[PDB]
Amino acid sequence: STGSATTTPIDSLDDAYITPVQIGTPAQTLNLDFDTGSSDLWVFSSETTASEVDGQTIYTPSKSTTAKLLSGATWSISYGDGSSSSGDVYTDTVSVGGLTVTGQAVESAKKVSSSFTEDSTIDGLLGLAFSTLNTVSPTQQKTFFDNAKASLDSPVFTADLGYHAPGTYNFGFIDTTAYTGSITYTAVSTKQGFWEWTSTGYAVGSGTFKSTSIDGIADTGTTLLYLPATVVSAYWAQVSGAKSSSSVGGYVFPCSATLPSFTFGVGSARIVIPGDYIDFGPISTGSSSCFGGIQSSAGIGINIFGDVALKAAFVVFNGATTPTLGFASK
Repeated sequence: STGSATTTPIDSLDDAYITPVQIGTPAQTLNLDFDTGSSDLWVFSSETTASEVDGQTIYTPSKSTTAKLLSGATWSISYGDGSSSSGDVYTDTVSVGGLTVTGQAVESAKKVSSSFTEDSTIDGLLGLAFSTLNTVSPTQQKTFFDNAKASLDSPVFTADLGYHAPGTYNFGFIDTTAYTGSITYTAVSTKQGFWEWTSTGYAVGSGTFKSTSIDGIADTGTTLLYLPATVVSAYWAQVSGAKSSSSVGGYVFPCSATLPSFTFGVGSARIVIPGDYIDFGPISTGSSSCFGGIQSSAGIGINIFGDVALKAAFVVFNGATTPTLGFASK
């Protein structure tokens, strides 16, 4: 089998992407944030504290003839941005772009933190990291991809995120019309539960390529590109007036700037992030100070190849017995 679904930016900055997901019978369609950096499929629901729901579409398990309470199971997750959610668990039928999994754990939120409430466009998350990170207790549950894998034509999914435009998540096949040149594959460590890999270096604008190993995670659920402070300083030093602002919480730059591109290495191959992808707009409405899309990972504890990086590529998440990651230009 295969599936193919369009993923759409939630706003004009590409802060996140939502993908429609069918849950239950009859289908209840929710727009979920596909997150290769976590491993829980959780949704706003009829069980969510009413004051914490503000415009989201909710899953109502009592209206699904295929929903079953997973007795005794609870979940609770905290994300890198300090947000969190928790609740109980149902199993139900879940379909993405025509690909159907029966008995998928659907984690129903009883509580969500303010950042989730405040974002009306995201109805929950669909985790696509390794199932070892799944938070369901006392019986850990599998991701949608893990459950679908054996049925797929090939044990892969691909992320093709757009810049200020829709893109595509495919399951079970590689669309050879969706990228240019060849796909370069690179080794993955699953030891931390992430799609963790090592970039071979970087360049800033038209500058020379610096060969250096940068361990990090491919994370569709993180907006920005988080890299070591040395790398980030080298980038922003090429933008007149750019500075790190402790008050704002990262590098800012004059909105009048033209940003240089940023290149990262995948083996001997190179992915170029155009300068415009690195502009996240005014820090506050009407400001002439703009927020940068490349930020320091210092104090995160890990480098994160988030959407800024991934949307410059066609990315293969190869879930074969030994997982790997592939990157192509597009």
